[PDB]
Amino acid sequence: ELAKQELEHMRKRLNVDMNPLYEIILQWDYTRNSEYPDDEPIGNYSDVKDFFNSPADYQKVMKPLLLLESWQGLCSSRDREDYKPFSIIVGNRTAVSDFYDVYASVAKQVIQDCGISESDLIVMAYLPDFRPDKRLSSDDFKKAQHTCLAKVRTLKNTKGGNVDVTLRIHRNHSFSKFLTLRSEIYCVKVMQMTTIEREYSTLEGLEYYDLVGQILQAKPSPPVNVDAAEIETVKKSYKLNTSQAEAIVNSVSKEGFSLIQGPPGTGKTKTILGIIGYFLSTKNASNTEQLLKKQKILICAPSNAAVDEICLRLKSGVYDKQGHQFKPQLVRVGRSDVVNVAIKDLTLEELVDKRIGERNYNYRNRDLDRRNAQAHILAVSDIICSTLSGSAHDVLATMGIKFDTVIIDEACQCTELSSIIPLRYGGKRCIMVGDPNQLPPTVLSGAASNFKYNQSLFVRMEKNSSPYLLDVQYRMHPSISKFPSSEFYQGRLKDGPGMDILNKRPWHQLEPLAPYKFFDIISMSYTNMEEIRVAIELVDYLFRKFDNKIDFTGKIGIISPYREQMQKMRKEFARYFGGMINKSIDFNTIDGFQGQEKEIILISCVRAKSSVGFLKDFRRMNVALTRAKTSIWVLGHQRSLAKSKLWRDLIEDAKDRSCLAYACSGFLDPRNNRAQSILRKF
Ligand SMILES: Nc1ncnc2c1ncn2[C@@H]1O[C@H](COP(=O)(O)OP(=O)(O)O)[C@@H](O)[C@H]1O
Ligand SMILES: [Mg+2]
Repeated sequence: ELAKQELEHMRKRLNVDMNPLYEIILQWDYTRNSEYPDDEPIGNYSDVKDFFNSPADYQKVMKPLLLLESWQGLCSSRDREDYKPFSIIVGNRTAVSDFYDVYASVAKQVIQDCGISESDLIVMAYLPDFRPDKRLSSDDFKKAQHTCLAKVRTLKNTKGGNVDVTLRIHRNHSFSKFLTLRSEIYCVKVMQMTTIEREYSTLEGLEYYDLVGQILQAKPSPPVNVDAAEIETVKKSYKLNTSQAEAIVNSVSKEGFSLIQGPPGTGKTKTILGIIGYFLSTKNASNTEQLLKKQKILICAPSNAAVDEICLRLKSGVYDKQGHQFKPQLVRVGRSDVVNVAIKDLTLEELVDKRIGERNYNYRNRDLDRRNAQAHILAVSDIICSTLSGSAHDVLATMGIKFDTVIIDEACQCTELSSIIPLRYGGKRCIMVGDPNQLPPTVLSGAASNFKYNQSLFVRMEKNSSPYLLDVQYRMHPSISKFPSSEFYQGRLKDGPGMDILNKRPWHQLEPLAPYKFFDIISMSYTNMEEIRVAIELVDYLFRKFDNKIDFTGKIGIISPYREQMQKMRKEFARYFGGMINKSIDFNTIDGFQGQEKEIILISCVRAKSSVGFLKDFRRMNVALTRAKTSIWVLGHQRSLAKSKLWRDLIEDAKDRSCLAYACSGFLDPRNNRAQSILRKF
């Protein structure tokens, strides 16, 4: 009929009560030494299921895991973050629901120096025997008998450079006996609560989300049928390959979820730029004038860096279905992490500054002018970019706009609740673009990740549906892409034209500095010195032969599965080469290197159980083998690796392709008889 319940469900999704969240957290014990926030039985926790039966089912599983990760956030800040303590003078209190709101005062300089805002959780402690003689730290709070968590509710600047604070605590907490009028109470920040609150909102409002069924069942919509001519038109107009054009036309033509799988270097972000232009132009091509809200598209990614990349790439405009550029109005919601004038000029705050000028350089007017400008800028916008978390910001929630279409880049690098946040504005189409063949996003709680909390929604949906695959890679030399294609993509991942020309390098003319080589080191620990020695000797040969012609600054990375090996690798490289290699070689584990790439990569394999185990090894090998563009030198002991199918496949593939070399310390030295004798007899 007439579904005014859309407005009612919108209202529910945007006004979830946070009090139940703080009913839990404000009864936690900051001093608790545990992986878990309380002593409830471990069986209250369970794995993220592949398939959920209802919103209540989802909430039963997911809420403990969200709170577990939040607990670990408290512990990590307590045990590492060295937040700076301060003190307050207590005033009156007011009972509200299951809470006390406690009023206090503190100097503005202290609020600034200690970085306190209305988003923060703090901890209070009673430390009557403290003397200013000593420096106070969060260790003093961790060891204190009497502590109490408090949520900063309100901060109001007063006349004398002071601030009126409202702190919220739990009614039940015995610490209120210390909060007598005019008492001095010591405090330290625990953590910012914004990210948690937004995820909790999504979790608890889930039943009202338009796409709740597809979420619970992790079931994207079925493909519809699309015109071949339309795909050809998009291919030509957007300068895309076939797989990219198919992914755009199919995913925009249907409602609900679509998954676009992009291996390394296959144009995930480029395809999103095509989605934006194609969506906006086909939507713009659908007795007094009616007033309509302007269609928008909401574009998100997990991190500030990924959002800024999209923003930067949109500044060259987007294109309509006929290939003509147009310049839609773009707003970046949320300040970025980095400083970039290109990104700054797109942020809502700067667009407001430019819209209102120096008129208010009187405070009533300044705030009003800013709010009117904000409303105008958002109303006339075509594209809103934000992080997933930032999509929940007040500035979007107060626009009165349905974002029926949401696009998510880097969609495998977020927890599930995070990917759902932007769907709260009536999301009926969600196109998620990601690479599932990488390590899952890092979470602080190992216990939570053992329950699969570290799994994206994309990955859960991939179990039930085949994504649109982007099948041409534009980064790696063909000798480097060959085995990843055959081993992980059925040989169907192609190279862009001229990958051999683009990635040809001068050292490729000197064996064994080839584009692709497995070095079988002829020689239950997690380190191997002989692999380090061979890595050093390869890089030394490279440098001796080429560093009077080529600047190796930023060109090399050395990775391994194991941190023990990389500690030893860095130590030996530092001893042998001294400070001269700092700017040339980055050292990390495979896991730590996931978002990085280099012209030259050396892998120290060291050595090679379950399905969870095989999955982590599959992801690590996908990552390791795609980090290099021009040269990848894989160092290992064949017998110590061949118990893994992945490594045995890699080694036998390399033999088949004549890309296996025998190595040992001294093998590049013709005068080293001891080494040439080891080699010769082989
Ligand atoms: N269809 C294409 N034709 C030519 N180059 C392409 C194509 N698609 C992607 N590329 C190139 O691939 C590289 C990575 O593109 P990008 O959109 O950053 O991919 P990803 O987001 O998947 O890392 C860029 O150099 C881009 O120009
Ligand atoms: Mg990208």
